Amino acid sequence: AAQTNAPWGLARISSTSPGTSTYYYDESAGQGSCVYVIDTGIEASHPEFEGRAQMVKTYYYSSRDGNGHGTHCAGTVGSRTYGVAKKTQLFGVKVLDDNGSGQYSTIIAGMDFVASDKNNRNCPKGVVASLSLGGGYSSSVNSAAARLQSSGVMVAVAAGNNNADARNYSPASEPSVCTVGASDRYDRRSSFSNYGSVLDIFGPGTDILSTWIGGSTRSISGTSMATPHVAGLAAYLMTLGKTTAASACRYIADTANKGDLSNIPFGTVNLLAYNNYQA
Repeated sequence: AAQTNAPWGLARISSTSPGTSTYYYDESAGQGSCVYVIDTGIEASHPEFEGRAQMVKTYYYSSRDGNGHGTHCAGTVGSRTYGVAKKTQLFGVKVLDDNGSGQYSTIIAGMDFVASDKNNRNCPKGVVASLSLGGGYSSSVNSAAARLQSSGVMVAVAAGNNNADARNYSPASEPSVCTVGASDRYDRRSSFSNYGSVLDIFGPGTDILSTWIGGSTRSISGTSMATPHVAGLAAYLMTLGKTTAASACRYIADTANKGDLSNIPFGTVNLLAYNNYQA
């Protein structure tokens, strides 16, 4: 399948070169998979989600996304126009308030929630969790991400936006999950992207168009935007049967575009997420 005039990041993940604008992908499109977006919520009524998104949990007075961040990330996972895996099921877990903040205790509870809640959902092709969040190093936060992964969920986490080594941030620094840095449309490391040996992969993260609250759209930047590209890619590849939740990060690294990014610090992987789809 071909989506013309796609957001640059979608075109990038199906291309061996920057500078194109058509996204190519297998029509299975993540059908039968599920992606949890652990964030500020999801505006599930947005036409772009086509009834495939729902809120399943909140720790606050509402499950609605009063911020936009979670809706944007969910759109990059799975919206019809802005999403990688256009037929996946999206489940929102609101661990962040409408200012975008959350206590680590709530974030940990949300991860353990997903590890159990997947047993209440129909995801025959597999389960992914996208975590566009983080703060300073916490062994308890890392352990929660490790449990979620161990339970059979492909966990993708943002590297962080500090232009620093991600070893000092959580859950970015957890070795067993997929830690995602950000790149721009010219294949440069995004100016804010964290780096370091704990990164597994880069995805598009600068000037990413996606859904927003109020039935709208906007372009924003962050490792928060790169993470759902990888989460949606994992769901798409799991639906194709090419990998599993336990092996998808490694598979994405195996099949990535290699050595194509600029300003990658010595010791950080030079790997850009790629779907290897041959039309």
